[PDB]
Amino acid sequence: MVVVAAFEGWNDAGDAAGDAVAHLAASWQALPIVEIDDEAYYDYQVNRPVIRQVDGVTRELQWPAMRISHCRPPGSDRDVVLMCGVEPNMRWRTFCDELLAVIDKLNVDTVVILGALLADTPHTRPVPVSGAAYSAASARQFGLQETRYEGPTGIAGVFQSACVGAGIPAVTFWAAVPHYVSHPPNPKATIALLRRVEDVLDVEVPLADLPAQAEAWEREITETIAEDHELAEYVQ
Amino acid sequence: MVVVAAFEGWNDAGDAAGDAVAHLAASWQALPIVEIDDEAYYDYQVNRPVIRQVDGVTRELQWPAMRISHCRPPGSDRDVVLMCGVEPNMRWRTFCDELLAVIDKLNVDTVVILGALLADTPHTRPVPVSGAAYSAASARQFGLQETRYEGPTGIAGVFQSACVGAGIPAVTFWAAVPHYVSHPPNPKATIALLRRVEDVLDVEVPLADLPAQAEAWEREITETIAEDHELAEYVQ
Amino acid sequence: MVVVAAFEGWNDAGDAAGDAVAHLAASWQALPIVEIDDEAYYDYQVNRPVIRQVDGVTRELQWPAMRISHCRPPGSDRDVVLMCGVEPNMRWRTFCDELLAVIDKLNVDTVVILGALLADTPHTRPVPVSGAAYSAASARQFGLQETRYEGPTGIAGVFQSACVGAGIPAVTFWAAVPHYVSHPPNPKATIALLRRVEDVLDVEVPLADLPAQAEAWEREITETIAEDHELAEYVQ
Repeated sequence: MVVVAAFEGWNDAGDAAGDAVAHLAASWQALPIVEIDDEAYYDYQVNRPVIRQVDGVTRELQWPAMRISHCRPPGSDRDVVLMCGVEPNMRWRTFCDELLAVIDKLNVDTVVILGALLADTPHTRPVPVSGAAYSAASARQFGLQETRYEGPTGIAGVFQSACVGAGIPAVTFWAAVPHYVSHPPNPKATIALLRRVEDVLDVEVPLADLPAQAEAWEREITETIAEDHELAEYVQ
Repeated sequence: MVVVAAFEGWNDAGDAAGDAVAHLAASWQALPIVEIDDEAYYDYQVNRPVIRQVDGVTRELQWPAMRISHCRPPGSDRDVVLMCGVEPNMRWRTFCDELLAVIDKLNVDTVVILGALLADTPHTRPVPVSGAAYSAASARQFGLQETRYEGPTGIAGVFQSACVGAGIPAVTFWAAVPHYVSHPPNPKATIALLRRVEDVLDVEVPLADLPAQAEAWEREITETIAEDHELAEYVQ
Repeated sequence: MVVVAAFEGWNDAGDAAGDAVAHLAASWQALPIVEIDDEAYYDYQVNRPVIRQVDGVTRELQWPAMRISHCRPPGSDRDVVLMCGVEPNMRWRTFCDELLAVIDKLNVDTVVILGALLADTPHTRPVPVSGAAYSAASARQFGLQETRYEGPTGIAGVFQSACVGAGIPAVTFWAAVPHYVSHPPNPKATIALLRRVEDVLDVEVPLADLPAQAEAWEREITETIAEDHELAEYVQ
């Protein structure tokens, strides 16, 4: 099989990577199989659970977790295993070992981790993509890389590194979102990340209505443009 | 028996619920019995311990914990078990199971969880109270409810939900504190919460000098103004 | 043996204590022996690991931890055991028990914990030092003490207290750094802390180039006198 994973919060800005995986799961109608709920991994003041209360009674309680679901794009015999959920607060090493065990039983060939970061970049020009891979040969996609060559990492980079150590090829892509538009209905970068998924897994992914949403997005950010304009700086 | 519990920090604003339970324990002279100290539940950078040092030496070290004490209002037949302490950072599920075991041994009939939140509300008019209960028949006290009908919860709501699942009747009340006066000597809401305690447990609670403190409080907030009849805004 | 320990983050401001221990380890060429890596102690969103990536590939992954190394100052025949690393987020009690086991195997006589805090104090006058010790006689170095006589503590104070309880003499010193110059290249307080280390352990520490760096530091803060005022205020 093959994996596309994405982690919320720190490792995802504008919800680009989360939305990317969401879009795959919608398009190809993914089947839930495994959910990693363990309280060994989660600080619940940081990642609070979600309550749903109606007419004086709670009707639903939702705990932070890692959702793993399964997929088959219509033409292909690539199974695609999707992973999505919040970045745990603890026991990362064992969290990664767990995911690897899932990987092992499902006979996964390749892992692709999507993420997104805030950078100094125009919204009126393409999405910069950065990342890392399992070797210098695999960096065929990159000579250079992401905002931190040295510095703090998240679960994306760790897990990536846990795969490489485990001997599974693994690549992470990071989409650069303009810091001034941080609100998380961003489709532009989601597109960009999805295309990287095509590139690694070699199966076409239907973008559907995303371009329309991107073009509407980009126009209606240029909408708020009375004298507020560090753009020249950024554009070049 | 019967429980009144309250959790600090997120679930308590103005220290209204904490002060409510404090006031019960003072009034009825509660006897400490159980203290849940476990380091399985607490992130100590978030909830730091309190040191006491005198003349070059530490004389006391105080660890965050859950204090459980016992009570008997004088006229009353009924034991009141009080719970007070900071909201754990982790293993909520097992934390709640633990409390339930305490509940089981002590044969508790009913649980009442107090909390308080910051809202848009005048300080010159009554305290809005919201919450949830074990059945819609029991929401007699409420048609409509708390700031998040859907959204992130705290230990109050979880524990509440753990009681309901365990088959113990449980109700939570949330007092609405004006965000502009957040400093935590608030008596007004404490009163309000206490009255909800009367309503559920049906034992009168002596308020003593709380009204005096409330009226002094309310007058001395109406004292501090220029430019800022924002309160006229919340006339409505 | 004898210990000099220092903890990062909360307990070290200006990187005074960290730099102090660093300077000892450089000067006396300390030998790494033990590294406490355990994921029982660390919340990894708070203390993130450090990635190093070069030309599309990660080349290094560095996990937060407690480094313990060994030392023998040249004249002396006492071993100095150095400890340095970030303040854990959890299981402090067991973290301290662990360190104590190290202490036990190494037959440690005395522990000295260095720290630093932001205070209202001039940069043009000496470094105020505060702290606590194992007894009132031991406070010969202090009648009086730390910013928090009562209030929240860190791992420094806890560990200190764990040593005292274990029967090992232990002293903590806290250097007062001017809040307005917080940037962590401060040598002034590092000197001060180092001198306290001399005082307890009675072995001279070569300061090397530190004074030069301190006087340069102090002159080039007095250099930026465009805004700053209220000199007199702190000056007494």
